[PDB]
Amino acid sequence: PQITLWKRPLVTIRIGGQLKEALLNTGADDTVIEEMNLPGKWKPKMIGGIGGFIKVRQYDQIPVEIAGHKAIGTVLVGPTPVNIIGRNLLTQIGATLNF
Amino acid sequence: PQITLWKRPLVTIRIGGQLKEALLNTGADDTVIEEMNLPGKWKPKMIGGIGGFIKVRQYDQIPVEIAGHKAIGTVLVGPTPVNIIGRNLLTQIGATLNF
Ligand SMILES: CC[C@H](C)[C@@H]1NC(=O)[C@@H](NC(=O)[C@@H]2Cc3ccc(cc3)OCCCCC(=O)N[C@@H](C(C)C)C(=O)N2)Cc2ccc(cc2)OCCCNC1=O
Repeated sequence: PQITLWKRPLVTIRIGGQLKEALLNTGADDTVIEEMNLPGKWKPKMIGGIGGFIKVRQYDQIPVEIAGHKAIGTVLVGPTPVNIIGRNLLTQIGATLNF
Repeated sequence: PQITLWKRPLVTIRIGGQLKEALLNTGADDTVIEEMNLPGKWKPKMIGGIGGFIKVRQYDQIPVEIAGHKAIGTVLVGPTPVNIIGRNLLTQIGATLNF
């Protein structure tokens, strides 16, 4: 599909058995999802945004379906006002920027 | 052009007559450029993201050429980690997400 940018490019994703709304984010190296009691082993990580760094839990090889497209990779969990799908998963669904 | 996402989608822009590298960020409502001098009057504003808020200088109706495409809109100037082209200007150059 094609998504314009008049508004935030929010789409439905499925992770850990739950459906959530997430932002297709070309400005994010990583995928960060709002605090979720996700099971599995994790490693601590710090990621930086416009205002500074925040602590997140890094989970590997997590299946994540994006608008019906299956992906699997690293998902970071932490306090974020919006669920973010980063380039690590956007590449998996063959997403591009076009103009 | 069609840009894949294995790497950060950085492109060269010209703003205020100067060249800079900036990130095409579909996850940003606004455009934020590193501290620099820009013609005209600016208004103090605050913008947020991961890590919290930062103080910026809001300049309106600023011409920005993004990899050959023209845009004229709001540019926030402040201590951002990287130069960011947000949806306000991405829409102007006709950029869309495709997958
Ligand atoms: C998940 C973030 C990701 C790890 C990070 N990218 C951003 O934070 C990028 N910003 C974003 O992804 C956020 C996403 C977001 C969207 C809506 C949000 C919060 C966060 O709701 C509240 C704020 C709404 C206003 C907004 O759109 N803020 C933008 C900002 C650039 C204007 C923002 O921070 N977008 C910008 C950036 C910052 C630092 C960068 C590279 C790029 O280099 C540091 C190392 C790599 N970091 C990243 O890739």
